Amino acid sequence: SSVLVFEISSKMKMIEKKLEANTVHVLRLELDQSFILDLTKVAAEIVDSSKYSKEDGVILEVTVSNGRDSFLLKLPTVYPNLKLYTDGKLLNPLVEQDFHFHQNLIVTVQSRLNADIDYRLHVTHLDRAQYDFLKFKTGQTTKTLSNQKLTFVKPIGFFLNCSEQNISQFHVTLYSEDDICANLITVPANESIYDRSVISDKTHNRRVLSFTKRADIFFTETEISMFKSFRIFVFIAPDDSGCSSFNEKKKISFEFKKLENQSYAVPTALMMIFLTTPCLLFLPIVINIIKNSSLHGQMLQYPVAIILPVLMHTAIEFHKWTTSTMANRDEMCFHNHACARPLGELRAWNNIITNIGYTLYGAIFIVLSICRRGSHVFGTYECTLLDVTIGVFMVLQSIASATYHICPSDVAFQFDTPCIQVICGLLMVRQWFVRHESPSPAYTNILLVGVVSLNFLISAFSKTSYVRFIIAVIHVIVVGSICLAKERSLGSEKLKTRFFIMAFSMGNFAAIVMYLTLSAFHLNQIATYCFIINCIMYLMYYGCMKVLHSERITSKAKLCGALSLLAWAVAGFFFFQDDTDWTRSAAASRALNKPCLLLGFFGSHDLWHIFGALAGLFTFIFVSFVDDDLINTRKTSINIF
Amino acid sequence: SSVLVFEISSKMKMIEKKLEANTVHVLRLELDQSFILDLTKVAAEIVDSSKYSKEDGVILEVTVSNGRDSFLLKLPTVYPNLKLYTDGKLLNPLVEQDFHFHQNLIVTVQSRLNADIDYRLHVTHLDRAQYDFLKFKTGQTTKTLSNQKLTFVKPIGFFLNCSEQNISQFHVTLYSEDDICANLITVPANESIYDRSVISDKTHNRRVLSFTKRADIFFTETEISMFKSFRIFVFIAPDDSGCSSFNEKKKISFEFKKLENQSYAVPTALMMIFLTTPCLLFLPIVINIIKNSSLHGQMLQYPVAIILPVLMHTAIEFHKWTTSTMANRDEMCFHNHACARPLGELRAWNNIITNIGYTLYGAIFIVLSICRRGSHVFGTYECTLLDVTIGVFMVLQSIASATYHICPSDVAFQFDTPCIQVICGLLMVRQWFVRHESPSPAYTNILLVGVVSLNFLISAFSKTSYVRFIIAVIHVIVVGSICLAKERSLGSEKLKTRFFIMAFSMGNFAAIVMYLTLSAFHLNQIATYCFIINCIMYLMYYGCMKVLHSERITSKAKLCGALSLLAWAVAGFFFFQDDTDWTRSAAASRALNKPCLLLGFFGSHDLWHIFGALAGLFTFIFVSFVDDDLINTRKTSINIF
Ligand SMILES: CCCCCCCC/C=C\CCCCCCCC(=O)O[C@@H](COC(=O)CCCCCCCCCCCCCCC)COP(=O)([O-])OCC[N+](C)(C)C
Ligand SMILES: CCCCCCCC/C=C\CCCCCCCC(=O)O[C@@H](COC(=O)CCCCCCCCCCCCCCC)COP(=O)([O-])OCC[N+](C)(C)C
Ligand SMILES: CC(C)CCC[C@@H](C)[C@H]1CC[C@H]2[C@@H]3CC=C4C[C@@H](O)CC[C@]4(C)[C@H]3CC[C@]12C
Ligand SMILES: CC(C)CCC[C@@H](C)[C@H]1CC[C@H]2[C@@H]3CC=C4C[C@@H](O)CC[C@]4(C)[C@H]3CC[C@]12C
Ligand SMILES: CC(C)CCC[C@@H](C)[C@H]1CC[C@H]2[C@@H]3CC=C4C[C@@H](O)CC[C@]4(C)[C@H]3CC[C@]12C
Ligand SMILES: CC(C)CCC[C@@H](C)[C@H]1CC[C@H]2[C@@H]3CC=C4C[C@@H](O)CC[C@]4(C)[C@H]3CC[C@]12C
Ligand SMILES: CC(C)CCC[C@@H](C)[C@H]1CC[C@H]2[C@@H]3CC=C4C[C@@H](O)CC[C@]4(C)[C@H]3CC[C@]12C
Ligand SMILES: CC(C)CCC[C@@H](C)[C@H]1CC[C@H]2[C@@H]3CC=C4C[C@@H](O)CC[C@]4(C)[C@H]3CC[C@]12C
Ligand SMILES: CC(C)CCC[C@@H](C)[C@H]1CC[C@H]2[C@@H]3CC=C4C[C@@H](O)CC[C@]4(C)[C@H]3CC[C@]12C
Ligand SMILES: CC(C)CCC[C@@H](C)[C@H]1CC[C@H]2[C@@H]3CC=C4C[C@@H](O)CC[C@]4(C)[C@H]3CC[C@]12C
Ligand SMILES: [Zn+2]
Ligand SMILES: [Zn+2]
Repeated sequence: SSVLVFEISSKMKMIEKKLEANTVHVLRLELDQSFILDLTKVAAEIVDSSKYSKEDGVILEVTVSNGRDSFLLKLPTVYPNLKLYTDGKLLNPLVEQDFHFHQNLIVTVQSRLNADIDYRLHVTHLDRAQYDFLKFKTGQTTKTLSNQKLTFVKPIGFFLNCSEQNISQFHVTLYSEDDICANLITVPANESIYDRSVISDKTHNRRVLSFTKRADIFFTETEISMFKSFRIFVFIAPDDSGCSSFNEKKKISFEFKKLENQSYAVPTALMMIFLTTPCLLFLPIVINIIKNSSLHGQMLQYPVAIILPVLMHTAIEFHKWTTSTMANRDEMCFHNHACARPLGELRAWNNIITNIGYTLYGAIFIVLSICRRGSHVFGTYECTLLDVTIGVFMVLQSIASATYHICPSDVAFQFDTPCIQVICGLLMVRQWFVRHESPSPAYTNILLVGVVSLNFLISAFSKTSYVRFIIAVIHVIVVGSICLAKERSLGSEKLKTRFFIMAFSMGNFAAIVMYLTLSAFHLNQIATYCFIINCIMYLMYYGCMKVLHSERITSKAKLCGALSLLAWAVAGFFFFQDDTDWTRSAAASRALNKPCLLLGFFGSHDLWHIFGALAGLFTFIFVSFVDDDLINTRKTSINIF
Repeated sequence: SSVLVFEISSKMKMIEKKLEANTVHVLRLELDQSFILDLTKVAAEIVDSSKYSKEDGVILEVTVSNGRDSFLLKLPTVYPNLKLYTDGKLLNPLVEQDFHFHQNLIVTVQSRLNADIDYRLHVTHLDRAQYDFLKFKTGQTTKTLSNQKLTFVKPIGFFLNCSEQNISQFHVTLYSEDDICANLITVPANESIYDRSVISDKTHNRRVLSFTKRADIFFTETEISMFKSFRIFVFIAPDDSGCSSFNEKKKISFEFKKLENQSYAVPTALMMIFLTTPCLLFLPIVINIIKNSSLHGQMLQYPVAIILPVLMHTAIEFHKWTTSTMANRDEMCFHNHACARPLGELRAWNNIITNIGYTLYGAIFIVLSICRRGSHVFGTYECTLLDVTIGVFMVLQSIASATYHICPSDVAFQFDTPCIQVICGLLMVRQWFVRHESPSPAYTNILLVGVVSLNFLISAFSKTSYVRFIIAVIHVIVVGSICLAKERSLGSEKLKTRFFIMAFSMGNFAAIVMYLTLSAFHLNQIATYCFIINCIMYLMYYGCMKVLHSERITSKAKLCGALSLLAWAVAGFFFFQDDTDWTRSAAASRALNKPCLLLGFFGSHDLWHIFGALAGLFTFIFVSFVDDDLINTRKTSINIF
C-alpha cells in the first residue's frame, strides 16, 4: 500500500486529501489537445498549519510535471519575515508538437513526518489571452493591456517569440496605481525561473525587478540575437523586501513596443543650433583681437593630475558596464524611463548627448585663452593658464556627466556635478587674484581635493540622519575661513571688508537654514547649489565694487552678466526637478515617471545640462570682459579689492 | 494503465526499463533505520541517445525524493561544449529524528515523446566515512584525508556542524596532483545546491570554486555565527570552463583546520625591530643638526591632488569588499593561501601589516625634511618640498599596497606598485635639478599622470598578444625624450652628455630586449623594474660625475649608496617571485602553492614589501647626504651636471 494512485478529472480545481503516515500520493490528470498553450499553476496548502509550528524544515513535498516541464514545492516556504504554508509554481505549457496519443500531468505528495497530514491542491489555469498576447499585426508596433488583475493565487505570464514576430528591439512598461510590491521576472524561453541548469552556472540571464508603480525592461538587439525567445512573469511579492498580511488585488497596465534604430537628427540639430548661436559673443571681441594681432616651463609644472579623478572614474564605470550581462543591466541601472531615448545598448541617449555643450564651450575656452595671450604696466593681470583650467574642467564635466548617465547607480563617487563646483571655485579664484597677480592653478589642487572629499563624505553618510549637520559644519568652517582670508588680505577698511563679510555670512546662513529645515533639497544637490550661489554672490560683489570705486562696466559686460544670471536661474530651476535618492528602495527609485518636456527628447535633466553649460559660458565671458575699462589704466593706479 | 508502480529492492544498484509512450513509471524503495546519514546519489541514463539527436529540449524527466529532500533530473543536460545523456544529483540523507514507521524513496519517470524510451537508473551510496568525517576529538585541531577518489559517478560530500563541534573559525584546503577540473561547492545546511529557496532570492550564500591543484575556503566567525552548519561537495566538472571526454579518476587530499584568533606578536615585533634599526642612520646627522639649530604661499600651491588616485581607489575597494557576501569573498579574491595568515575577516594579514615600513619611513621623511629646513650662496639648492612629496608617496604606497592585499582581483587599476615608480621618478627629478634650482613638485603631476596612464594601458591590453610591443614603444619614446632633454640642458660637451646618452640607451635597450623575449618577466613587473633600473642608473651617473669632477663622496654617503644597491637587489630578487597573471583561468590562479619562508609568517611578497621600503629609505638618505662635501662651496663655483 504505501504508493496510492488517484485519477483526477479535468474539471477539478480543488482537491482535499489526507496523507496517512509514511504514505505517498500519486495523482494523474490526463491532458488532451485542449491543453496546448495552457499555462497552468499548481499550488499546495497544508491544512491546519498551527499543528506544525514546532517542526523545523520541510513538512510537505510536492512534485508537479506535465512531461515537458516540472518543479518542486517544499512547504512551508520561508521568507525573511514570514512563513507560508500555501505556495504554488507555474508549469510551462505543452505545445502543438506534443500532439490516440495523450500527455499526463503528475502530482506526487510526500512527507517525512510520522503523522497524518491534511492538504489541499489547487489547479488553476491562467488567462490564455494574456499568454500569446504578444503577436503583432502588420503595421502594428505597440500593444496595450489595461487593468489586469494580479493576485498571489493568479500570476500573469507572457510568451515572446522575437524570431517569429520579426522583432529586433523590444520595450516593456508596466503601470500601477497602488503601492503593492510585485516582481517582474524575465528568462530566455529555454531557461527555468526556479532551477539552475547545471550546478556550475554563474550565468546571469534572469531579470528580477521589484516594483510598485512602474517597471521597465529593454530587450536590446544583442540580447534578442543571443536568445530569440523569452518568458515574462509578474508575481505578487509575499514580502515587501525590495519595496519597503496579503489578499491584495493589484491592477497593472502593460505597454509593449517594437523599436527600431533611430537617429534623433531633428533634436540633435536643434540642440546644436541653440548651443552655437551664444558663441557669437566671442566673435566681435576675442577673435577679432587675435585677427588684429618658457612654454615648457609652464607645460611641465601645470597641474595635470587634476584630470585623474574623472578619467579613473570613467574607466571604472566602463569596466563595470562592459562586464555586466544583459539581464543585470536592467536590474542595476536606474533611469527616468519616461524620458529615456535609447541608442544601441545605451538606455538614455538624450542624457548623454545633451552634455556636448560643455565639450564645445571648454575647447573654445582653451583655444581662445591660448590665442588671446599677449603689456606688463597697463591693465589687470592676465589669466591665460587658469582660463585654460576652466575650459579643461568644462570638458571634464562633459565626460563625467556622460559617463554617469550610462548606468546611474549607488556607487562610492556620484560624479554628476562636482566639476561644476570646481568651475565656480575657479571663477571665484580668478576674481579674487586678478588685481594682485596672475592667478595660479594650484588653488585648483586645493579646490579639487576639497570638492572630491565632500562628495565622498556626503555619499558615505547619506543613509544616516545627521549628514546635513556635517555638511552645515563644513559649510560654516569654509565660509568663515574665506571671510577671515578676505579680512587679512584687504584689512578692516570699513566699506570694503565689513559689508563683504556680512553679506556672505547672511547668504550662506540663509542657505544653511534652508537645506537643514526644508527637506525639498536633496543630498545630491546641496553642494552644487552652495557653490553656484557663492560664485554668483562673489561676482556681484566684484561688480558692485567696480561701480562704487567709480569705474565703468561696459554695456557688453552688463549684457553678459544679465545673461549669466538668467541662465543660472533657469539651470537651477531645471536642476531642482532631479529627484534622485539612493536611500529609498529600488521599487521607489523605479517609480519615477516624468515625461520629456520638448520634442519627446528633452526632459528637465537634459535642459539642466544645456543651460548649465550656457551659464558657464556666459559667466566666463563676463569675467573676461568686465575689466576691459581698465586696459589703459596703469597697474599701480588700479584699485585693489 | 498510464501510471505503473514498481517496488525496488535495497540491493539494487542498476535498473533497466522501457518507458512506453505516454506512460509514467513510479519506483519505490523502502528505507529502514539503516539509511540514517546515508548520502545517496541517483543518476539517470538514456539508452541509445543517438536516436534522439534531432529532438530539442528535455527528452526525459526524473524526480527523486526521500521525503526530506528532493531534486529533478532533466535529460539531456546541456553544457556550453557538450550534451550529457547521463546525469545524477545528491539527496540529503535522512536523520535519526526521522525514525513500524518507515520512510520512502520515490523515483518518477516521465517523457513528452510519443515513442518508447529505454533508460537506466543508478542508485549509488557515498562513503559514509567521508560524510560525518568532520568530528574533532579533544585537543584535536587538524584532520587529514589523503588520496580520495573523485569520479563523475561518485562525488564527495561532507557535513559540518559548527555548533555541535564547538567551531568558531574553520579552514579547508584541497590538494591534487593532476590537472582534472573539479568544483568545490559549499552551502548552509538548510540551503539547496540545486534550487532557489523562493523566486526572489538574490542571496549569494553558495560557493562554487573551480580548481585543478588547490582550493581554499575560510569560514570566518561572522559566517559561522550566521549559519552554524554547512555542506561541502566536490564534483568532477563535465566542462573545463573555469579551468581551460571523461572517465577520469581524480585524487584529492583534504586538510581541515579549526582556527582561533591569533595575535602574531613575535613576527610583528621582529619586523618592527628589523625596520627600526636602519633609522639610526638619521640620528647622527639630520636630527643632530635640528638639535643644534610664506608657508601659506606654498601650502595652497602645493599639489595635493596627487593623493586622489590612491584615496579614491581605496574607497572603491573598501566599498567592493564591504558589500560582498561571505560566499563571494572566497570566489572573487585570489591570495597565495600557502602563505596567508588571517586576522578577523582579512585572509592575508601578513601581506597587509608588512607595508608598515613604507608608512614609518614616509612620515620620517616628511618630519625630517620640514625640520631640517633652514644659506642662499653656499651649497647645493635645498629640496624641502620635493622630499616631503617623496615621503607622502611612501605613505601612499603603504596605503595602496595594504588596500590591494584585502582582495587581489582583476580590476581596472592594479595599484600594488605604481607609487614606487613615482618615488623613483621623483628621486631622478631631485638629482636632475638640485644643482640648478630648488626642484619643483609639479614634475610630480606629469610623472603621476604618466605612471597611472601606463598602468591602465597595461591592464586594458593584457589579454592581447602585442601589449609588450606597446610597452616597448612607450619605453623607447620616454628614454629618447629624456636623452634629448639632457642634451639640450647640458649641451654636447663630449665627456658628460655623450656617455650619459650611450649608457642610458644601452641599459634601456637591454631591458627592452629582455622583457620582449624572455617570458619570465610578468606584465605586472615590467614597469616597476624599468623605473627602479633607471633610477639606479641615474644615481650611479650622478655619483660618477661627482667623482670625475674631482669632488669627494663622504664615507657615509658611500655606505648609504652601497646599502641602497644591496637593498634594491634583494627587493628585486623577492619581487621576481610574484607570479601573478590575470590572463589564466581561476583554477590556475588558485593553484599557487608557495609557503612562508620565515617564522610561518613571512613569504616572498612580505619580504619584497620590507626590503623595498628599506631600499627607498637608503636611497633617500644617500641623495640627502651625497652633496654634503659642497656645503661650503659657493653656488657660482658648483659644477653643473
Ligand atoms: C573634508 C570634507 C570636505 C572639506 C572641504 C569642503 C569644501 C571644498 C571647497 C573648497 C576648498 C577650498 C576653499 C578655500 C579654503 C580657504 C582658502 C583661503 O581662504 O585662502 C585663499 C583665499 O582665496 C579664496 O578664497 C579664493 C576663492 C576660493 C573659492 C573656493 C571655495 C568656494 C566656496 C564654496 C561655498 C561653501 C562650500 C559649500 C559647502 C556645502 C588665499 O588667501 P590669501 O590670504 O588671499 O592668499 C595669500 C596671498 N596674499 C596674502 C598675498 C594675498
Ligand atoms: C600614455 C601611456 C603612458 C605614457 C607615459 C609612460 C611613462 C611615464 C613616466 C614618466 C613621465 C614623465 C617622464 C619625463 C618626460 C620628459 C621630460 C623631460 O625630458 O624634461 C625634463 C627632464 O627632466 C627629467 O628627465 C627629470 C627626471 C624624470 C624621470 C621620470 C621618468 C623616469 C624614466 C622611466 C623609465 C622608462 C619608463 C618605463 C616604461 C616601461 C625637463 O627638461 P629640462 O629641459 O631640463 O627642463 C627645462 C628647464 N631648463 C631648460 C632651464 C633646464
Ligand atoms: C560635430 C559636433 C556637432 C558634435 C558631434 C555630433 C555628431 C557628429 C554625432 C552626434 C550624433 C551622432 C549620430 C547618432 C546616431 C547615429 C545613427 C546610427 O547609425 C549610429 C551613428 C550615428 C550616425 C551618429 C553619427 C555621429 C553623430 C551625428
Ligand atoms: C553648428 C550648428 C549651426 C550646426 C551643426 C551641424 C550639426 C547639427 C550636424 C552636423 C553633422 C550632422 C549629422 C550627420 C549625420 C547624421 C546621421 C544620419 O543618419 C542622420 C543625420 C545625422 C544624425 C546628422 C545630424 C545633424 C548633425 C549632427
Ligand atoms: C553675477 C554676475 C555674472 C553678474 C553681475 C551683474 C552686475 C552688472 C550687476 C549685479 C548687481 C548690480 C548692482 C546692484 C545694485 C546696485 C545699487 C545701485 O547703486 C545701482 C547700481 C548697483 C551697484 C548695481 C550695478 C550693476 C550690478 C553690479
Ligand atoms: C541664480 C540661481 C542659481 C540662484 C537662485 C536660484 C533660484 C532661481 C531657484 C532655486 C530654488 C528654486 C525654486 C525651488 C522650489 C520652487 C517651488 C516649486 O514651485 C518649484 C519651482 C520653485 C519656485 C523654484 C524656482 C527657482 C528657484 C527659486
Ligand atoms: C606603533 C607601530 C609599531 C605600528 C602599530 C602596530 C601596533 C600598534 C598594531 C599592529 C598589530 C596590532 C594588533 C594585531 C592583532 C591584535 C589582536 C586582536 O585582539 C585585534 C587587535 C590587536 C590587539 C592589534 C592591536 C594593535 C597592533 C598591536
Ligand atoms: C620600535 C621597535 C624597536 C619596537 C616597537 C614595539 C612594537 C614591536 C610593539 C609595540 C606595541 C606592541 C603590541 C601591543 C599589543 C599587542 C596585542 C597583544 O594581544 C599581543 C601583543 C601585541 C600584538 C604587541 C606586539 C608588539 C608591539 C606592536
Ligand atoms: C645607486 C646609488 C644609490 C649608489 C651610488 C654608489 C656610488 C658611491 C658608486 C657607484 C658607481 C661607483 C663608480 C663605479 C666605477 C668607478 C670607476 C673607477 O674610477 C673607480 C671609481 C668609480 C667612478 C666608482 C665610484 C663610486 C661609485 C660612483
Ligand atoms: C638593483 C636591482 C633592482 C637591479 C638588478 C636586479 C637583479 C639583482 C635581479 C633582477 C632579476 C633577478 C634574477 C631573475 C631570475 C633569476 C633566475 C632564477 O634562479 C631566480 C633568481 C634569478 C637569478 C634572479 C636574481 C636577481 C636578479 C638578477
Ligand atoms: Zn546629469
Ligand atoms: Zn604587495
